Amino acid sequence: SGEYPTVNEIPVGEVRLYQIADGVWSHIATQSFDGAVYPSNGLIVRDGDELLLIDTAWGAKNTAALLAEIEKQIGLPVTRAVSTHFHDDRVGGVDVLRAAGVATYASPSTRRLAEAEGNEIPTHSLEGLSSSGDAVRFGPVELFYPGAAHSTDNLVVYVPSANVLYGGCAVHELSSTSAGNVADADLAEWPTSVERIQKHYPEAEVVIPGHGLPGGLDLLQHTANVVKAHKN
Ligand SMILES: COc1cc(-c2c(C(=O)O)[nH]c3c([C@H](C)N4C[C@]5(C[C@@H](CN)C5)OC4=O)cccc23)cnc1O
Ligand SMILES: [Zn+2]
Ligand SMILES: [Zn+2]
Repeated sequence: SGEYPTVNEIPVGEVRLYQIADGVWSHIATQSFDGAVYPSNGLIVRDGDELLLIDTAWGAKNTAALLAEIEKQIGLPVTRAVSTHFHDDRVGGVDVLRAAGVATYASPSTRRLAEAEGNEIPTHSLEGLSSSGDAVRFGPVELFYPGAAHSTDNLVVYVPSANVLYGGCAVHELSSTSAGNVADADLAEWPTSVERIQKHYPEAEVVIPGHGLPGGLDLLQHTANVVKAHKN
C-alpha cells in the first residue's frame, strides 16, 4: 500500500513494481537460495514508447511474472535488458526475456563469467566498459563500470533525467549489517570502487541497492563502511 515492498511481503514467484520517479520504476521479487529467502531489485526505465529493463527478477518464473506485471501496470513493451553482473539474481530469466523478444545485453566480462558458471547468458556484448571509470550511454541511462566490488564485473546504472543511481549489488541498503554474499567479491577494492561511484554521480537523488530499500547518497558511504568492517 505504498511502502517499499519487503521480503516477507512478496511470495516467491510474484513481482511488485515501485515508482521511483517519472518514467523510472524498480522491480522487486523474492527467491530461495541455500535454504533462505531474499528480496532483490531491478530497474525499469521508460524509453519513449518502449521500456529498458535492468536485471532479471532472479529466475525464469519470476521473470515471466515480471513481464506480466509490467504489462499490467505500465503497458509498454520491454525491448532491451541489461544485466549488471553474472549472478542468477541478474541473469536468471534471460532465456525467458530472449524468448519474449527482449534483446539482452551485458558486458563481455559478465557474459564470460555467466557462461563459465552455468548461468543464463545475455545475447549482446556491451563494449566500452572494461576499465574502471568507463561509461557508455544506453537508451535513457548511462552504464558505469566502477571497478571490482560485489563482483569483478558489476555495473551501475544512472538515469540522468531523474538523477536516479541504481547501484546494483555493489551498493547495500542502509539497514545492512554485512556485505551480503561476498563469494565473488573483492573486499579490498570495493571501497575504491564505491568512491568512484560517489565522485562520478554527486547529484544522485535516489540510490537503489541490488537488494533492499532505496534511499539517498548515504547508501554509498554506508556500503563502504560495512565492506571495510566485514574485511576487518
Ligand atoms: C547473506 O545475506 C545476504 C545475501 C545477499 C545476497 C546477494 C548480494 O549481496 O548481492 N547475492 C545473493 C545471491 C546471489 C544469487 N549470489 C550467489 C553467489 C554465491 C556464488 C556461487 N558460489 C554466486 O553469490 C551471489 O551473490 C544469493 C543469495 C543471497 C545473496 C543479500 N543480502 C543479504 O543480507
Ligand atoms: Zn551477485
Ligand atoms: Zn545481489
